[PDB]
Formats: sequence, structure tokens, C-alpha cells
Amino acid sequence: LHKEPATLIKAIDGDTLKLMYKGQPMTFRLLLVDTPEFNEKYGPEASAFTKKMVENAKKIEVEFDKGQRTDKYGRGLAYIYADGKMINEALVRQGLAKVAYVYKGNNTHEQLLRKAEAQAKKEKLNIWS
Ligand SMILES: Cc1cn([C@H]2C[C@H](OP(=O)(O)O)[C@@H](COP(=O)(O)O)O2)c(=O)[nH]c1=O
Ligand SMILES: [Ca+2]
Repeated sequence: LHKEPATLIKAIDGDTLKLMYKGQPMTFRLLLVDTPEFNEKYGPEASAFTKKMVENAKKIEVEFDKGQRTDKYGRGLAYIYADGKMINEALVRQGLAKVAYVYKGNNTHEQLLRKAEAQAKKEKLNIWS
């Protein structure tokens, strides 16, 4: 896999954001995770977490997996990095997302994320509290 440039347009919530990619606005959905919706427990916290990471970032990158790059809603499906730190992994490590939506063929970072979730679970963080 490889990282490609993008710039932030707008934070949306814990696991979605609007980025400019190859010069075009698109909404991205984070691969392999599920944050609570804003109206759910920890939703506001997940939103804030992702917003801070992307807004503070000097460099945002998107990394597609090997499979589908757009979902049925037209959202880009990627791993998204802020100054080299993967947001998908960071949310999970903090107990602000569950590993979820693991579809065959777009699952390159599955085991990395599951290891993060185990450690969040051990620490009884947030969702796991
Ligand atoms: C993360 C992800 C979501 N989706 C689809 C599955 C779910 O369909 P349904 O809308 O029919 O439930 C939805 C969940 O996204 P959200 O968690 O953003 O609601 O997005 C994908 O198809 N591929 C993906 O990799
Ligand atoms: Ca969600």
C-alpha cells in the first residue's frame, strides 16, 4: 500500500471526514473501524478526537487498500494518516472506535488494529469502560 496526499476540507465525525483528494472534494470513511454516532455514548468524544488529529496535522495522507476504494454511498474508503499517525489505529487504541466492517480484500491493517483494540480493552478505555 502507499500513501497519497490530501488536504482537510472539514471534520465530520469520528470516522468520516471531507478531504480534497487529487484536487476533488470527497467524503472519506475510515477503513476497519466504527465510531459511535455523534448522538450516541462516546460519539462526541470520537468526533473531537478525529477533528483534533486532522486539524492539527501539517500533512494528511490517504492510503487505499487493495480492494474497493469507494463505498455504496460514494465515500472514499481509506486509512487516513495525520503527520504519519494512522487515525483509524489511534481511535481504536483509545477505545473510541471498535474494529468493524472487516471485508475481505480491504483488510490489510486488520491485525494492527485488533492489537490496538486488545490494548484499549485491557486498559478499560472509553467504550471498554
Ligand atoms: C467502513 C465501511 C462501511 N461500509 C458500508 C457498510 C454499512 O452499510 P449500511 O449503511 O447499509 O449499514 C455502512 C456503515 O457506515 P457507517 O458506520 O458510516 O454508518 O457503510 C462499506 O460498505 N465498506 C466499508 O468499508
Ligand atoms: Ca459510525
